[PDB]
Amino acid sequence: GSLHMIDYKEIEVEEVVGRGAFGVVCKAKWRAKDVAIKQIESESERKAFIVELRQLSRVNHPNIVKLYGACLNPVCLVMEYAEGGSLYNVLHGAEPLPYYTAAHAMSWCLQCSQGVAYLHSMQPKALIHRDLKPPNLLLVAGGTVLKICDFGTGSAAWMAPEVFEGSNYSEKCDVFSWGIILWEVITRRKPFDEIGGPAFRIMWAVHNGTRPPLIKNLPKPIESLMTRCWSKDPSQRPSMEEIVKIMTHLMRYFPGADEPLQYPCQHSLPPGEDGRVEPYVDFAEFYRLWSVDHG
Ligand SMILES: CC(=O)N1CCC(n2cc(-c3cnc(N)c4oc(-c5cccc6nnsc56)cc34)cn2)CC1
Repeated sequence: GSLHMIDYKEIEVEEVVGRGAFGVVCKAKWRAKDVAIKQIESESERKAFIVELRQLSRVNHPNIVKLYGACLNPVCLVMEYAEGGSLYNVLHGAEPLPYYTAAHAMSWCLQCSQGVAYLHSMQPKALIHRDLKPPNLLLVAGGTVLKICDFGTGSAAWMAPEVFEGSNYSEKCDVFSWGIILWEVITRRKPFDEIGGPAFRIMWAVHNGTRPPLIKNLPKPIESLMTRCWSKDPSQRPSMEEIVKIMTHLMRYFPGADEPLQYPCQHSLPPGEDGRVEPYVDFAEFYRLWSVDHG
């Protein structure tokens, strides 16, 4: 629980790259280092911004964004620069989009659950992220390593129904989100894109039972996990610790996650029947590797 202190005058700020729950994130330089910083856009944000430092001073984990230091001259946080930027951008952003594999898809989710599991295990009190979604998931090391940010804080497509119903919630809201992200990286589709209108239309939908469509040829181990994560009832969702364990196990069947994203991709988006959709990733190699171990 300590924060390295930075003089703001020794930072050279550059173009905007993000905006989280509050503040604004920019590309910047600091001691000849490529860097991200978030600032307060308004003096009114001073208080929330201080709480986030008190949490981030305590966290420390490979799948959470490295906070280099901070400053109070004007109040600001200095982080590592995710060259890849947002997972949202990688999946859905401007062209050219990178090619990625099932192995990448699962490795990303594994890494996210590892990050959240750490948060959930925090003492004296668990940190709940509350806003898990690809815009908050940053990539480094050539698309290989995923890192969480904007935690302890257009979100409706990843929000557990008990949250937006204003009711009591817990760690399990993050598990719902994670279930949605899993679907998203396997399909490379925006959840509830075809619903649209404002967020309340998605909230009504999800509240009333609606989930993303099922995925043609999805392995059942993964399908059962994903859909347990989506349960209306939070107590029916697995814990993140369990998701980590499961996902660690499945990675046996997904080699190649260490390969950097380097191939462009011009995939079209072929709409399924309306009931089921096709995955973007290919599970053929999973089914083959699985056969060698089992039947
Ligand atoms: C491919 C492309 O168009 N690029 C390269 C990637 C660039 N990029 C870097 C970030 C980025 C880098 N380092 C960070 N630490 C970052 O954090 C965020 C970010 C985004 C949203 C909320 C949030 N909260 N805390 S950090 C945060 C973005 C970002 C976002 N885009 C944009 C231009």
